[PDB]
Amino acid sequence: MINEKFPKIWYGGDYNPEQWDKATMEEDMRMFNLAGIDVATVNVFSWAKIQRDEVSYDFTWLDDIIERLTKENIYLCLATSTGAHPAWMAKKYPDVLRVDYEGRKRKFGGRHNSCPNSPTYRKYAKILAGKLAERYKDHPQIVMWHVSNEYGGYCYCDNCEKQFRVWLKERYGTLEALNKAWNTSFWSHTFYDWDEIVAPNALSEEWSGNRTNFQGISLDYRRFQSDSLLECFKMERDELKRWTPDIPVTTNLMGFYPELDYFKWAKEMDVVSWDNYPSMDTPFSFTAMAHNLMRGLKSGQPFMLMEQTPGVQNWQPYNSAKRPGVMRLWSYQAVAHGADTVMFFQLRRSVGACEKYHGAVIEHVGHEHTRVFRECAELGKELQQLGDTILDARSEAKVAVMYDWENRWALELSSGPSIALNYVNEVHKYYDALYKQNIQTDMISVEEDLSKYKVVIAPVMYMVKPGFAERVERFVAQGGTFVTTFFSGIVNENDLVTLGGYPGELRNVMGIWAEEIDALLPGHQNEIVLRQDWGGLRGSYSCGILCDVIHAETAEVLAEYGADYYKGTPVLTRNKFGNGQSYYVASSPDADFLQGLIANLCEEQGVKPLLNTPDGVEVAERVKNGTSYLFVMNHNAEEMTFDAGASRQRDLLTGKTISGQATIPARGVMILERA
Amino acid sequence: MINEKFPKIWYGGDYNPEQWDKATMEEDMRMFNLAGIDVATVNVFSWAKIQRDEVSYDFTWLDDIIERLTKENIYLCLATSTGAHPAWMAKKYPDVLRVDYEGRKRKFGGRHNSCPNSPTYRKYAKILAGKLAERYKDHPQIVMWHVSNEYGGYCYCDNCEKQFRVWLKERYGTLEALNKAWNTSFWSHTFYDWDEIVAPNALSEEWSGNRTNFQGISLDYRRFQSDSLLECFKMERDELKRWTPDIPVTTNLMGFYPELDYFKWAKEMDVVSWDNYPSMDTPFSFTAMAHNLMRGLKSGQPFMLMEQTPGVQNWQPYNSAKRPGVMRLWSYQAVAHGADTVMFFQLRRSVGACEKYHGAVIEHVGHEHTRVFRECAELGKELQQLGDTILDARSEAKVAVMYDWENRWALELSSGPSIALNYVNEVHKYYDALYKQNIQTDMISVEEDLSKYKVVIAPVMYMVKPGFAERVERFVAQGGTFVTTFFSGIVNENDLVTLGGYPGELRNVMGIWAEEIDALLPGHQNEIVLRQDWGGLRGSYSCGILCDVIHAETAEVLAEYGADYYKGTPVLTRNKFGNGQSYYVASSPDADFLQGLIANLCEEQGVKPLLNTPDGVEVAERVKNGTSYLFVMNHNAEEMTFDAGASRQRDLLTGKTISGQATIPARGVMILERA
Amino acid sequence: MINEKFPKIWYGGDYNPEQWDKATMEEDMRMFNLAGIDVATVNVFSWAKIQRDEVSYDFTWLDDIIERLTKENIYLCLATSTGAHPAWMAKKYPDVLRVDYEGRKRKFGGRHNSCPNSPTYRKYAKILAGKLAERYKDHPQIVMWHVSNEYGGYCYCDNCEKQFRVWLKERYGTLEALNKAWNTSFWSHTFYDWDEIVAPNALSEEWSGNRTNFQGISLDYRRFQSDSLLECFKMERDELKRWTPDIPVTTNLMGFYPELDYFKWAKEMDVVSWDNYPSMDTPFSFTAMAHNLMRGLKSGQPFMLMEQTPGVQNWQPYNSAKRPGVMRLWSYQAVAHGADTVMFFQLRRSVGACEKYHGAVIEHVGHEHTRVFRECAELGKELQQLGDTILDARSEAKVAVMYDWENRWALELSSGPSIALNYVNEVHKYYDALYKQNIQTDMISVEEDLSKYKVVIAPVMYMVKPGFAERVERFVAQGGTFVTTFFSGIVNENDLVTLGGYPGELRNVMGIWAEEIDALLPGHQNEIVLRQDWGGLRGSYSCGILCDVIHAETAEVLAEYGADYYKGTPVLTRNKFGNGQSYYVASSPDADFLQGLIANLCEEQGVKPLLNTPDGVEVAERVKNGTSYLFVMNHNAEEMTFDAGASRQRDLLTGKTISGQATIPARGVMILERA
Ligand SMILES: OC[C@H]1O[C@H](O)[C@H](O)[C@@H](O)[C@H]1O
Ligand SMILES: [Zn+2]
Ligand SMILES: [Zn+2]
Ligand SMILES: [Zn+2]
Repeated sequence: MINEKFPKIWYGGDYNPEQWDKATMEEDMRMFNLAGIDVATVNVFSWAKIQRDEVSYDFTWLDDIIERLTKENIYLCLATSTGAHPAWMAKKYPDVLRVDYEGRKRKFGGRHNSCPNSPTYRKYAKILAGKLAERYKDHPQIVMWHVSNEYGGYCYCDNCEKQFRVWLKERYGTLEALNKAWNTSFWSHTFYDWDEIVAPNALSEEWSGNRTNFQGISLDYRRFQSDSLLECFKMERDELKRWTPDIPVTTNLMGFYPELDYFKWAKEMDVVSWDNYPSMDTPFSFTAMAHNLMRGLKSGQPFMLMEQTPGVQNWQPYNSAKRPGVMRLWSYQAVAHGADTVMFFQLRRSVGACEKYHGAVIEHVGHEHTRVFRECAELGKELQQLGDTILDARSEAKVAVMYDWENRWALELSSGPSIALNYVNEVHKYYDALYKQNIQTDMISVEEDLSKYKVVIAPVMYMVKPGFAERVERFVAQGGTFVTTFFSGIVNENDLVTLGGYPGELRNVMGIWAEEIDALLPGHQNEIVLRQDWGGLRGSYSCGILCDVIHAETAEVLAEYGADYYKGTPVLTRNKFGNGQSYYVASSPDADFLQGLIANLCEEQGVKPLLNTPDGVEVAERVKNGTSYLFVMNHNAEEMTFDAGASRQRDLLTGKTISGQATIPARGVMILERA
Repeated sequence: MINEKFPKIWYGGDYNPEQWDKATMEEDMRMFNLAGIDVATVNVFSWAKIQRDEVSYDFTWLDDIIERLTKENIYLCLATSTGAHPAWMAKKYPDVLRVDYEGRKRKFGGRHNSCPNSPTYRKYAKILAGKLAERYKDHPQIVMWHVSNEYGGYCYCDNCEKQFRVWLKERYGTLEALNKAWNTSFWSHTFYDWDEIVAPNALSEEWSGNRTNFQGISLDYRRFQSDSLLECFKMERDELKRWTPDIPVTTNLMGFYPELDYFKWAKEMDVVSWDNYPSMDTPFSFTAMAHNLMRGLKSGQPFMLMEQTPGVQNWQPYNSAKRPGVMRLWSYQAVAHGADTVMFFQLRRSVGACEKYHGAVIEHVGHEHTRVFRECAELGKELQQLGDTILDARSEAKVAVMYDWENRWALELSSGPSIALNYVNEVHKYYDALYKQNIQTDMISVEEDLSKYKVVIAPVMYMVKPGFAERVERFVAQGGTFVTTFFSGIVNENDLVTLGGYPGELRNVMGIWAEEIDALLPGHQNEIVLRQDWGGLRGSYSCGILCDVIHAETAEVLAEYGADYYKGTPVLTRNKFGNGQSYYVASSPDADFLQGLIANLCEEQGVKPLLNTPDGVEVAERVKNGTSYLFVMNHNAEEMTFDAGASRQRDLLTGKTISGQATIPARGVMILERA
Repeated sequence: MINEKFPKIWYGGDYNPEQWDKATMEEDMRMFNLAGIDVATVNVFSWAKIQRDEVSYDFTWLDDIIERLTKENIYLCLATSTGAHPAWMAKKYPDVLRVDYEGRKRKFGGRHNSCPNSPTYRKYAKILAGKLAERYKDHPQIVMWHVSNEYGGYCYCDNCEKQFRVWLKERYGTLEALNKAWNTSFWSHTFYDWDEIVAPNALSEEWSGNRTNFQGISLDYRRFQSDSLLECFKMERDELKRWTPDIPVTTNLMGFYPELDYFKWAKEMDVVSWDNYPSMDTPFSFTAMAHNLMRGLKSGQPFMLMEQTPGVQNWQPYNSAKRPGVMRLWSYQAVAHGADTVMFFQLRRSVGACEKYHGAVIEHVGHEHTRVFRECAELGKELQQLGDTILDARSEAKVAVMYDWENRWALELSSGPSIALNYVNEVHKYYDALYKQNIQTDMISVEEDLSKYKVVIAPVMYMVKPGFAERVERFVAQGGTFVTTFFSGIVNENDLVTLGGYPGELRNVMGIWAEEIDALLPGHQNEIVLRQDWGGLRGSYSCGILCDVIHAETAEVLAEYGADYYKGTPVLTRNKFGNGQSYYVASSPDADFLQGLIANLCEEQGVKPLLNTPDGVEVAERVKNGTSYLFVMNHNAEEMTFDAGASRQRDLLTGKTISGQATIPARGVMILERA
């Protein structure tokens, strides 16, 4: 369990009584009890309230808060308050403030923007973390440390530049090695001294947010920035553990957030926690993929849903309300994919600057006789009823799809082949195909051991890191199926092209050679023409974005391009390799093809849908010992019916016994417990 | 009158003979008499020509211009020239130059961009105004002082920052009050010293033009900037009045210009003046609303139309010509809504940098045998014939629609609830409905005395200021009808939410509780379904953008939502309050709905259309003692006919008597004189 | 010949073995021989490899490269390496770095961005070019110097600003002349000292990249920046010629690149060279117009195609492949328009930062067995077979179309009359119309000797420079026909309006007075209505963007507007003027109209199509002594047939004799040799 002393799915979230008075806290306690809220994430944004100058600390206001919650037996997710520095610190110690992408030195304002290489910030953040831990080391109610808040954003100030040079000395050792890694013979970029190297932003190598002249420099700067923020986190973490070695530590992550390499971050964290904020507009399968990735960060360990909104989110272009039941629907989607808490931002609306129109459990009217409150209260009761049933349950997927931040960085900084190539979208296309057939799948790093899986899919694996090729050759040889696509295997970890023919280190295992890649103008497509009927694949399908022109070497040809000067050449190939098979998809296919492809690949390996359901009825499985829990989630606005099988199963949420045909209400959720 | 000395509608405008030679002034004079031009706005942009260093002043050039015009009995609207500082001043005294929103220190260029808190600028601006007024104090031709030119734009330099702190000390008195008003407990923003406070721009609290993290800081900085600039106006005004206590002083405004609180400005000005530049694209009823607002700034006092192009305006993306008759049509539209002058930019085209392709009376050919010149000459002659007839005439509207800049600021800085919420567009939806039925209406401030009205409409009155609620309650209880809408009554003057349920201070008078608001994605609409027929409203109409979900408390439900999860809940309510009524419109309705609503509200109060006319034939009224002047303006490219009433009346522009059926030419104008 | 020692169409391009090693260099030589590559452009980007500090120079690496190539008898286009400065130079001597349009001081990065007014850059760039020419002064293989690389971009630093003032003292002599040229009495812009003048960028007069308050300043600064970069070129050219006076010198230009006045550049260059990178999306007649313009830069002298990609270009939004044969098509298109070399970027792909997905002759596979390589080899073979046949061949066009950079700058900086006016687009509409009829045409400067032409077309000759009007009056009176359009003859060289009636100095020769100009909103059009059938022109056509409202004075009216208030007024006029004719086109007309107009004008002067061919089959002519080469180029993806005429002629490429009906394959090229 996330914490043995708190044996249920925690229910609560960000709570900020210091924005209010004592009387409102009385009301908070009363309404929290009504709603079933048993955890509070406190002290996220009160650095200034605690510390008014270099030497003065006041925790009495926090003591009162902890004590009051303790009387209710509400548990505490205690934040270190380092997510936003005090105005006096920004004024007296400007080294705390970032320099942005445009080269400007910032002034006090916003949040989440301390220079990760600031001596002042690291000095006081460490001291603050250590004082909190020390003061509260013996307190029974603290179940989790919430370090800082949403680490993110890049800094380009002098300290970062000086420290980037040091990071480079440690990474490359010599300028010779650095000059080679960066391919600096190009455009006369030869460096003769480390101080000659500067941060890549709008003043130097980069422009318009995502372009660069020197991708190796941009790539390493992102690695370095990610590491620098990670050092801040570890630094607070170690200071906390020194006083409370037994209290877990997390920090709140942001899913498919591009700027940080969370696989690397996750290793430093006791448990993953994240903040999920889908729009009305966000594909439901995408937010599943994100919860999935969050579980993948620690190779399938369950994570905390640290945040979500009980209703609207102010930051969205259109503050759409969550329709009746959707809040609950989406809470259970989170649990369905590994979440062992469901927590909100926030418990009571601010009044209150930029997030006053962010939804909360208790809102501006200040009472519980509210549609939003009712739904929250219903959920809370159900979470109480569930107790520890679902805790620690894990995924037993036999299909994995790989995702990597470094690969994403390189792809997004690349100049060509097409601005229409979107890495996450391509990964999502493959994942969506699995989600639609209820094939249980894991989002995994490229370093994950492949032996538990039967199908491994690596969409656009552009960057191939040391050991990767060997590991997939092994996987496939011993009977697995591996899938990869156009524009994969191009470069190594320094964004240097692996010479001798794409797909480089994967050429052997894929059995093909990709001669050249063609980018299609917007609105232009080609067509995948099957050689002959093959399982669920039959006739013609459309493809687009990029078209790899390839030569079957070892591999067999399953489909050919239908048009253009590479008409009749291979677009889908199958390589028999050892006891396994690898598939190379030379273009970006429509959803029908990926449906047939995924169906075939799963059948080939004897992996079966968890359940068959109408479109939009999502099924995911967590397993605890031998008991299988099937989360059935109906995203449709209408009631839906499906075959649940013949097994003796009971819906954990109704108590009723389910078998054969079963109906699920609109926005409905079932948790089928079997064996 | 604006000035007893000059008892007709002034005709002329911006005149810049100092760009030319003495010889062309002879031609200007000849053509001005031909055109009926009797007022010149001189010395707008010649600060540098006058003052070449800290100590030298040359007015001899201006003497000669003033004397030449006096020979023609042309009157003078004399500017102080402070609208653009000299290049030498920006060079020797950079404190005069602004720092922009991106945090950059500007160099010399442009105009209207002196730092309003600059010691140098204030020093020399005051001296210049003073020397100008002392020199010409006894001159018989000066009818108006024209301080500076279109004040506007924000500065973020150090002097403005330090004076922001002073302005805050004066506004709040203590840091305790400041921290509370700004809700600084949010994101650890507690200020312990005034110097910790910085200006909100891209370096600190704001981004991409209208976004902020701290709307309280951003709202106050806008107030501060507006006041700072206003102080510059007042400073020059006071110095002028020292020497010429009986010459009126104005400055030229920009209508619905967002950055300055013109209601505050107008209290400092003897008369309002403004610059009307409609695109081919602009709704005729919008520019009507704009003139109307300019009338409303001083509670119905007639205003000066200081500028408009006689033809094209270079600044428009497409320099569209005014079609034959349109210059005249638009001139009288200004007069119909309260202009006692019609003046142009400019009298002779420049040669000549960025405005050489801005229209003028006399243009690059240098002669009068010109379509544009003829139309100008024709107007001039009619204005001579009208004499003093219309001067000082006033609106007798029984219907008012409210507008407020501070309200607008808070709305435009709000994070949520919708980027498709546009305040001016909402105000204009209600105004347009009135305009279409020729219901005489006043744009008014939220402070205006309400007793004169029968119907008061306050669209999206998001911010409710001290005294506002009690004022509308008294108004309604005494027999008035009040209308407001979704997202009204939310905050106070500090953008702090009024707790306890929307619409807060207006909840008692509206008879409803607004529980939550839903933002519709673009292209999504809902339905207004009438519960029963009501006047001209029947059945179902569309609404969009935002849908408030409300509960009738004291109020009666007149229509319900037809779709979504709030289907069947109230969207239009009517609360009986004392002797009057208040209507709550919970969403943004289509034109058909608002047509019906407006007809009903007017009929309920016994207010009637001025006249019934075809679409695009606008009718507005000005009343002088016991005489009514109906301006009939046909915006259509085609002749139109209408029922002029049975009353005995003549058309001032033709002398003809009109009765019963009357036709008005394409682009034509009648001014009906009646009792 | 570009160089007598190398008597064929050169074939090769950018080559960068210093990114590689000796072994790969052996493969390069082997493959270059297979492909018939005989020229290498080396040392473009190796400043830092050569010079590691202020005092140290290493050329030994370059000696070896040059020797190795000399062994294969491959010729050298030797670059000075000044297009990208060393990181140490940027670090130690920041005066080398630019300040951008946003006022920001750049840091080390990118290329082509040394401050052209930098004492450090000029010092070391001169030395480097000197040492190279001295070291290789007796080397037989060097056939061309390649100074720097793609000069471009503007700088706004202190040194440029100060030097701007010096450049203005040279241009205008006195502040009095400056203030008049710039019209500074507008907006109190009077300058009393040169140091009061600042560079125009976002800090001063300009915004949004192309907008300005003071066009005179913006216009002059662009002249100045262009002049400053030209000075850099000349500085290196002179040092080179000091040591190798008989080796020709060029730098590589960018066609219709907006920022430099290439006409002025070309006078300083021994031969023009340029870099042709069309997208899949670029009109074929446009890239023809660009090659054409490059020929015109030196009044018909053949030029170098210095670059083009052999396949894809990474910089395009969509890296689309050149379809089979297209690389060859576009190479002969260059030759057809005056190119006496065909050279690539680059010979072997980098590995390697931002250009690794730029196409090359030898690519990442590293061998010749590739579609791209074979197409290169094939062309290489033909070029060998052509030998000296086409060299020095010239255009004998009877039709000219004028283009001018200063006119372009003034038009693009102008405030109004329409953001839908695009100078180059208009120039191209006229060029296209000729292109489609295979009428041989030269792009020319406004200063070209007009005597050799029969038809001279000047689309939107907004700026009229001294001597121009006289020159066209003389051309027309001697019997030529001249064509110009709406918005021509408006200003002089300082962007000051020529008063007294548009088109000012062109009013007599055009025989019309343009009274005013109307900008159409997007999607609005008007109608060109012919008075009577006239040659290929008949009935109605559409026109748009801008409509000049004009009066026929001496000119005959051939067509009138069909709609709007100017309906029935002239839109096409013909003025007889001496033995010649002038045509004024008062709007931007559709393609069918321009087809007819062009056909008429050409018949009138007895000028005839080279050949009649199907749509998309381009024909162009070069003439050498008594021999005419017709370049026939089929851009269609389908085989096409055409009457080749009855003459005795052979296809240079097949050796076959062609007469009467001939077919040409998809993407095909024929070069008909006739008399
Ligand atoms: O297409 C890329 C190409 O762009 C220009 O032509 C440059 O001169 C070359 O060095 C190369 O950068
Ligand atoms: Zn930093
Ligand atoms: Zn200021
Ligand atoms: Zn410079």
